[PDB]
Amino acid sequence: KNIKILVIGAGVAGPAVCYWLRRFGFSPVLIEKYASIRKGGQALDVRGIATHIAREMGIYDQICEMRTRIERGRFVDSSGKVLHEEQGDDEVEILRGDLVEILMKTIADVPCYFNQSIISIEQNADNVTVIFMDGRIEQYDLVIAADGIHSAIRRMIFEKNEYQLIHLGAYLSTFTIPNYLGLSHIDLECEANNKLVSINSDNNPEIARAGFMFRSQHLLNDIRDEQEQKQFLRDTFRDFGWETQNILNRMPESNDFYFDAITQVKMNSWTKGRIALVGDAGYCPSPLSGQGNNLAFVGAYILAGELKVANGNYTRAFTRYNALLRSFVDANQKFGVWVSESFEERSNKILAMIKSISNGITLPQYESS
Ligand SMILES: Cc1cc2nc3c(=O)[nH]c(=O)nc-3n(C[C@H](O)[C@H](O)[C@H](O)COP(=O)(O)OP(=O)(O)OC[C@H]3O[C@@H](n4cnc5c(N)ncnc54)[C@H](O)[C@@H]3O)c2cc1C
Repeated sequence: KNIKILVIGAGVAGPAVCYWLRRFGFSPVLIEKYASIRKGGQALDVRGIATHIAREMGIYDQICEMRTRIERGRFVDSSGKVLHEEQGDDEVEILRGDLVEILMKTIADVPCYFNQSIISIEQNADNVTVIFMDGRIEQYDLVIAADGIHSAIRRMIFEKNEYQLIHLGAYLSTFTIPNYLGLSHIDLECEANNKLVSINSDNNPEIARAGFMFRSQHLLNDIRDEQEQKQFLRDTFRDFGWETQNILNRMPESNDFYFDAITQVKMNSWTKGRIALVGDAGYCPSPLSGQGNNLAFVGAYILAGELKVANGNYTRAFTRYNALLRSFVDANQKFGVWVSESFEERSNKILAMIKSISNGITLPQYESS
């Protein structure tokens, strides 16, 4: 309760760790770079032991409310003809925006500052110094980075040899546009030239959430520039046909637009000194893994937990934090790489794989003494 803690960014894991920290007696603070939380995103499956975690946060019922209601989908060709349609445990498929908002609804007690960015971070035995972009300066006992795959807190506190970012050779994009098709609870996707386009409707009938997935070795100079992301999207899907151009034209007005390149972070240690990485920052499995959503839950839970049992000793708390998840992250990260290799109903062999990897770790209770 005494120690001053800082959580950076509102993700899944970012808000998740805050709630577990607050519930365990701590009083942390959450800061965010964007003016408000970013709700935009695709549907994500909460599964494995993460479903257990969702319940004890009391948000499981809210998740089942916002779960994907989409009834059907069919795989279109370039011309619109239908090649294939709709064919082929406690877990839920829910838009991360709903999940994030549900997570943000839980931590509402916890202070959250948006429009806050860290231009500098320093560390010694006594404290952790932070320099905000607005010029404000503060020192915390511990700092947890929710930044994710591209985390700046990782590059600042770590050198090049300590961690490595692995590129799985594919990109991903999604965003919300008004529905020109007018379809409701339907999903249309066409796979051509190792590229995929996905446009669908959901509980909100007005808007259709589009998406783009293509396998490429191309490297943007700066991956944080949206227009380079957007321009790169057009260049790749130029000549693709079908509904491509009609989607790209309604793109510019989408506020939730998200672009990135599938990658997974490999690090020996997820914590250095008084600073620790959570979520995609340290262990990110990447989108193709599909379990990237869950690692935030398992990580934010064990992180906050190990710090409480530490009784003030953070070094040991972080060492037990690293040791436990590496077994889980390893088996998990390798799944995302395996699916990254690929791209009948015998193919259900992969479904059995996920159920094995998702449940593959044992959570210390931390609740029951
Ligand atoms: C908007 C968005 C959309 C996504 N869509 C998909 C998807 O469609 N499919 C998929 O497989 N995965 C997607 N992901 C990745 C996936 O959701 C995460 O890997 C997973 O949920 C774990 O989240 P996290 O804890 O790493 O936080 P993340 O989801 O990585 O979010 C990090 C948050 O921290 C904030 N932040 C980042 N950098 C800084 C900084 N320097 N200073 C302050 N704040 C910062 C950002 O506002 C961001 O909301 C998305 C992530 C985001 C942020």
